[PDB]
Amino acid sequence: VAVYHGKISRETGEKLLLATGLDGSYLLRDSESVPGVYCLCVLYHGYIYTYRVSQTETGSWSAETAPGVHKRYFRKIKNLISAFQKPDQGIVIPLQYPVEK
Amino acid sequence: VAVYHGKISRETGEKLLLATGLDGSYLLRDSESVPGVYCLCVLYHGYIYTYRVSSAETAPGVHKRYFRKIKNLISAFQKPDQGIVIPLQYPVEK
Amino acid sequence: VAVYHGKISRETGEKLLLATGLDGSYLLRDSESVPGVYCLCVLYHGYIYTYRVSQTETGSWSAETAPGVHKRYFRKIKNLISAFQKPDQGIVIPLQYPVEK
Amino acid sequence: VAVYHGKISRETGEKLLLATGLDGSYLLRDSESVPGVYCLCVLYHGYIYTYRVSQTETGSWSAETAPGVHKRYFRKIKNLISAFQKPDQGIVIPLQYPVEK
Repeated sequence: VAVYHGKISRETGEKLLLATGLDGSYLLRDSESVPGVYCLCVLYHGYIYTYRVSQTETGSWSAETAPGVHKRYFRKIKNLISAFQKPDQGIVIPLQYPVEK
Repeated sequence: VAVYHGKISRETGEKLLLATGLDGSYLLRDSESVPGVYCLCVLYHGYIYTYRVSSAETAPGVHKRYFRKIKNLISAFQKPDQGIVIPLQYPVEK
Repeated sequence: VAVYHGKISRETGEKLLLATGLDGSYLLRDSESVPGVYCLCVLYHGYIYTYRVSQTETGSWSAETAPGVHKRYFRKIKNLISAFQKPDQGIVIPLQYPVEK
Repeated sequence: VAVYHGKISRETGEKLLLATGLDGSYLLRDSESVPGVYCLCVLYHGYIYTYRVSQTETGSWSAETAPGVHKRYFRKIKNLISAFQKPDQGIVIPLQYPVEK
């Protein structure tokens, strides 16, 4: 996943996204608060929105958005990312500009 | 809930916890990412750990507990082995 | 100051000191009675002894101790704390075991 | 120097930088070739760039950069690292994202 950057902190990922200044800039990183979980981080109007991404026991991927709403599950994280490029998936703005480096 | 601080930002919350300088200091604040969700924020070894409360989202493999009252959730997380990095120890109330 | 723990109440700071069970354990906390003043709190024989610590208009620091004790002023609070690790300074026992976290 | 990681190998250092996937990610490690010399290691477009950093006869620090570059010397290694956060210092990309842990 070119947008996944392991071994970077929340602060680094936010500085990078903020530098882009583009709505829908995004990256994936490791959660610092919960080992084993990931954070899908999205810039919108100068603020970073962070959504927890995790795998089920059998390996399916989902993002936590509104509480208590049925999630969509994906075999592959790239398919999760693709789905969240569309509107009304539950994040503040669609994923549009991947931070790959 | 005495440790709940509404309206304040993540940065304000983190500064408050860092001002305590104690492992296990904690507060509750509003999520900036998901409206209507809260964040249970805990200081440990100089780092803030944030757990969404919305029940608390903790380490996978932990039996999720549910509480009628947030004050009873807070009390439960004052004990070990609840899925957060260190038990809740010192409330930041004001 | 590593022994300074802001934004915690008297009750919380005293419970923490008592948990250590060590004579000469100490911390510095915010006064809840007078904004801007601090409380140097020392455990001795199961009780907490509290001494007000404040900074003057000139930046100097001093502690209110036993009466009849010559009041000492310090440029820096860290130097006040070090001074009170020595014997015969007007507190119940010298500062010995800093509560730092 | 928070980006300094002693007692780690070239291999460990490079694996860690590559994992970040961010241009300008950097760390300082021990040279395995020359005891007491260091290596400033920087990720850029998928490649690790390694610049030797050493202290002189009389205690100043410098990095070996591109030929032709006017070599700067530093009393403090943190000031060396700050200078190399700017462009046109002789390395392939400025230092941007410190690997601190």
